This record gives sequence, structure tokens and C-alpha cells, in this order.
Amino acid sequence: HLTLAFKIERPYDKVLKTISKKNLKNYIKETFNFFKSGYMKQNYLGSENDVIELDDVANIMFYGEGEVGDNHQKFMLIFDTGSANLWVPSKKCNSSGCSIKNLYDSSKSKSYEKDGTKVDITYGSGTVKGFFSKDLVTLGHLSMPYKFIEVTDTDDLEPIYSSVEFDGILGLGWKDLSIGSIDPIVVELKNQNKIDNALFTFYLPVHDVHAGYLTIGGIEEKFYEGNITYEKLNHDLYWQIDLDVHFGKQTMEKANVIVDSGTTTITAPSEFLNKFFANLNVIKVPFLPFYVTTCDNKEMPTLEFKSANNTYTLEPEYYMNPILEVDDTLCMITMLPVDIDSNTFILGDPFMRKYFTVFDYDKESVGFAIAKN
Repeated sequence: HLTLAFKIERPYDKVLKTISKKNLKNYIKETFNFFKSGYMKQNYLGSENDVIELDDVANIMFYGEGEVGDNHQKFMLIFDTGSANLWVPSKKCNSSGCSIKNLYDSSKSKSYEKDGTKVDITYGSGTVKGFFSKDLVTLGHLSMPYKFIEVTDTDDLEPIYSSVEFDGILGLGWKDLSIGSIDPIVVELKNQNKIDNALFTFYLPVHDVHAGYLTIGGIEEKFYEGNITYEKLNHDLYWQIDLDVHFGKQTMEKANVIVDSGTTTITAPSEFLNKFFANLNVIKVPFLPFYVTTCDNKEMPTLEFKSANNTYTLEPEYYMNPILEVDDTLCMITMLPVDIDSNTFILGDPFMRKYFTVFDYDKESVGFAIAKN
């Protein structure tokens, strides 16, 4: 079973590009100290001028060995579990961002098959437009003709496009954003018997925050222990399921919970979480997408996510990290307020460091298991 190693970059890493570890630690430390004495009627959790943006919620998953065409054109791709599409920037692309990218040139590949259907597709960070083309897509030892989008306009994807070193996106979701008749490459791979099962899995090593492994086609026993329990999607087009969420005394019944290695933390509706934070004496670091308190905060509960048949937990040690100092004085809580509606949570990277996960198109479900390390 094909296993693609990918690299992960987080908002925290982004932060470190500009702030030194040193001053980031002191800024946070000196900030918390201020909170334990300063603004009495404090317990700061942000403001209209200090908000958590969606870019502060996303991890980026880079995989740079996929190829398009029978001549080995290489591209840096990022995985998106929210959509079915594959797209690469086209040689015909005249946008500014395209000048620094690996461009796809169909004239150099004798498996290219023209299609031409115009399309546009929108991501949270913006829209791109191009047209359909079909050619060999190679991923490791796997290769097959696959219909993808050749992007020619990326203007509406700025400033992200020119700021992030990726060429295109490979969809691990269900929804074709062009509302064309496109199947996710995983399903198509199954459709052409390139793989045993239309499913893929995520294994996120607890010891290496910058690494992840996507296995396509089957389940590797080496990634997990005990059994895998399945949960039926509550939606036709997203890796989303029903769970009762328990954050200590805080409870939400039958919440919508999206499972997404692409998300940097656990996310929760802002009221529910701000509340959660207001009891634990957690503060938001002003101007930074971080929430912190003492690593050994006595009150930090074990999160519980329950279904009819199963229970998943997330103990404090899985959602709390020492600000950078492997030495735990202050910790960030890997939870971020995100409002998609009144009911929706995301189980992002931290939950998946503990739980190995299976995304099964055939069974229309997400499988969960204790990850082996």
C-alpha cells in the first residue's frame, strides 16, 4: 500500500520565521505574568482587533514527489481533505504568482488528452480558474490517467499563492469544486484497480510534529494498535460525523465534528470555547494565535467524544505544549475558536497524533485507532 511521507508546516512555525524563540518565550511569559496581576477585570481572550484568522488555524501538508505527464514533470502539492480536486499551475498561466512555480506543460507529455472545459474553484483562501486536462498522474509506484484542472489564473489566490511554496493542491475530500463530474483521485485509483480499497489513512507520529504519512489503498497494521472503530459520515460530501463533545463540564450533544489533519488544533465554536477558557484561567497571547496557561494546570480535563458505540478521549498531555521550551512552565492549549456554525468542531492534528485515522470512501466513514507511537 502506497504511503506518501509529507512535511507539515504550522502557524507556530510561521511565527518562528519572524520572532526568535527567545523573545517569543519572554513575550509570552511576560504576558502571562501581566495577566496574573495586571488587568484585574482581565482574563483576556482577544478582541475585535485581535482575532484568530483561518490562516491561523490551518496546517499545510506538503508532498513534493507527485508527477503529471509521461515526462516526469514534478510539482509541490498540498493535501486538502475538503475537496476532490487535483490542480497544477499551467504553462499558459500568466499570473504573477505563476512566475515562481513549477508550471505544467501538456505539449511535453504524450499521454496528455485535451479537454478544455473552463472552471473556477474556490478555497477559503481564494479562487483559481483554468480548464480541464487529462494526463498521467504518478504518486510513488502508482500511475494513472486522471482528469485534473490546469490553472491559468491565480490572482484571486493572493497573497497566499506567492507566499507559500506550493504549486498545486491534491484533494482528499469528496466535493468537486468545479461541480464537474470529477472523482477524488483515491476513488478513481480504486475505480481503475490501482489500489485495493478506496480509502486512505493518516498516521501522524507523536514524536515529529513536522511529519505525517498518508497511506492510500489499504490499512497498515504497523500504524496502530487495538481495533479500528468506524463512524458513519453525517454528510455526503465531507469527512464529518456526529459526536457528543465533552470539554470537562462543558457539553454539546450531537455536534458536527470534522476530522482534518489539515487543521492545526482542535476547533470549537467561540462561545463554547471562550467559556471553556474562562474557567481554566487560560489567556490568549495578544496578537498571536496562541492560548496559554501553566503546563501543570490542575483543572485541564480529558476531552471526550462519544458516539452510540464508541468513546474517544484526549488527555491533557495531547492538547498542551510547552511554549517551545521542552521544559513545561507555560503551555499553549491546542484549541482554537472557529465559528462554522453553532454545532461544528474540528478534530485536527493533535487529536490525530493520538488517533490513527481511516477515511473510507466505500464505507463512507472515518475509522479510529490508537496510533502506534
